[PDB]
Amino acid sequence: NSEVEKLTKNPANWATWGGNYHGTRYSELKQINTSNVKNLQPAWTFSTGVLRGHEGGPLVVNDVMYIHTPFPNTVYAIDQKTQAVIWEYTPQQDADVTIPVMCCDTVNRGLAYGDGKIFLQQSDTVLTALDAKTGKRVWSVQNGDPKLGMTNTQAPLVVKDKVITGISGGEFGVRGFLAAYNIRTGELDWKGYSMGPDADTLINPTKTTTWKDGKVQPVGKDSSTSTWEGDQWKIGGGTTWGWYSYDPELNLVYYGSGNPSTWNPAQRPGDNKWSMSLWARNADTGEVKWVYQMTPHDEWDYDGINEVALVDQEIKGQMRKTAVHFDRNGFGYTLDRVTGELLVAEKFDKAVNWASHVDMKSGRPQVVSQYSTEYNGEDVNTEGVCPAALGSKNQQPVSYSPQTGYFYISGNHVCMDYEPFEVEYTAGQPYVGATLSMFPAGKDVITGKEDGSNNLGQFTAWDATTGKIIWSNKEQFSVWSGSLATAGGVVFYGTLEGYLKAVDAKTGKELYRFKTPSGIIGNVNTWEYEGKQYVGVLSGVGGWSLSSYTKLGGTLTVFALPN
Ligand SMILES: O=C(O)c1cc(C(=O)O)c2c(n1)C(=O)C(=O)c1cc(C(=O)O)[nH]c1-2
Ligand SMILES: [La+3]
Ligand code: NA
Repeated sequence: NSEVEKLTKNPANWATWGGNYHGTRYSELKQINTSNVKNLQPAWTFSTGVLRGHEGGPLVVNDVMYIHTPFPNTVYAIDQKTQAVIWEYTPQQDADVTIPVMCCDTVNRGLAYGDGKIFLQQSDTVLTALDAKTGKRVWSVQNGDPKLGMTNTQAPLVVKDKVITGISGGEFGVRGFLAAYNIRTGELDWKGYSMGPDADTLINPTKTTTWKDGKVQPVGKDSSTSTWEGDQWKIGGGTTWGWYSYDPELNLVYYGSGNPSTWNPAQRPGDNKWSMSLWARNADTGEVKWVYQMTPHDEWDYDGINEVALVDQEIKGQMRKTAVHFDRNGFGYTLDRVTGELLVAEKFDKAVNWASHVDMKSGRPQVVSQYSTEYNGEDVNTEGVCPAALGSKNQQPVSYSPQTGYFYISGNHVCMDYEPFEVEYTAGQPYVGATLSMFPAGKDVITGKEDGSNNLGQFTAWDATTGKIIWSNKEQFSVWSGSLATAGGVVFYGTLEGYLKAVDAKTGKELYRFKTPSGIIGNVNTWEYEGKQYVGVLSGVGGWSLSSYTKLGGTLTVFALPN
């Protein structure tokens, strides 16, 4: 959408979930910098009036602040002059049908803006367009069916004249899709499934490519169903509950697909394509430009849905248009975002042990049999797999600084025992089939050696041109918030104890901290109002001893330098 694109070029706004379409969560604002961020203070606060996890972050457009909540997903438009609500919208949702099928708290990743409207993807899968000035509903469409186990937790994305939204339900046998709705009417324009025949997936057998035998090659016929046994793909997962990015020059939307449904791999032989994959789709038609499967035949629920950040960077002496993705499976991937060529794939937490490496010719991770839950078998405990199913990074999106050339990862440092067992599908019921327990990785993030630690989180700086950790800071709990990098040389993020922290973008040294009321699982965003830069974050623990550090919450804290 060229209007949204124009809005994102004004640093005073934060007009999409990721600040810009490329998803780098980097702000050119530099009023707050390494010299003065120690002088930051809370400026004002706002309770959302709702409890449970507060993911996502504020969306600021032309001085109006828009904030969202977990179920029932009330939306507020806030006037920064009076710090009062301009309008609010609370959808009517059936709690008894929607809550039981939410796998991982009642969270909502946030809003989109476009064509004078705010777009809210509701938990019950109703996608609703609101007038941005009045908050009155313009249109809405039921994007899924919670009676089949479908929910929505992710943020929509405005792209050209469409609103892009996905689906959740990889633990309920939902077949994942990405859908595009007309921005003005809500009519469905295209729908791209993650698996099934080409008319469903919008894969072109001679034009859609993948990485194979060391080169970009057409995907061929029956690329998906030939990797599934029989009809298992009809309930086969690959859901789409992560973040979406967009390259306007290429007109490509990028995203990841989740786990292949049941957590018992022996029950579903085959690569299970295209679960656990990265995708580039034509924004106008949905046609897949390229797809890359990171985790064939998943055995651990390492959902491939984490964001795909788009950056131009030098690799082997040449400027490349890349896509960078820090997967649940603990590998940080760099691809050519035009062709889908695989460039870099290295572990961003050296505790990771389920695979030795990613084979660069075949593109497939080489599974280490001791940590294979299928190898050890049904009803046998696989012990000490790293990472835990919740991954080395979960939903919390990364930031990128062009000043340093580093990505900043809000990381998990958690391993697990995992025991699969055979399960049967019933629509509306869970379709899992594994028993897990988790514990601290207990190994150094950089060397991989046992270290006597018990930290559950890492905050890690990563060079995606070589695939190397630059520095990493231990955090006592997993880091579940989306960071922010700025032209002031600082990186912001939130902790589960509720601290908003600022660190030096180059070195990782801490420069500021403040205890907000509840653990932060949202995104730290920044904007400018009447010439002053503000930094905003939601607090409210949820998603996924911590309970002695934080209780449930739901507040916004806005920080600024004092006057
Ligand atoms: O397979 C799915 O469809 C689906 C959805 C979600 C979701 O919608 O929040 C999560 C997961 N899977 C998942 O595996 C996971 O670890 C997870 C963590 C969280 C969270 O917000 O903290 N959501 C989800
Ligand atoms: La999942
Ligand atoms: Na195909």
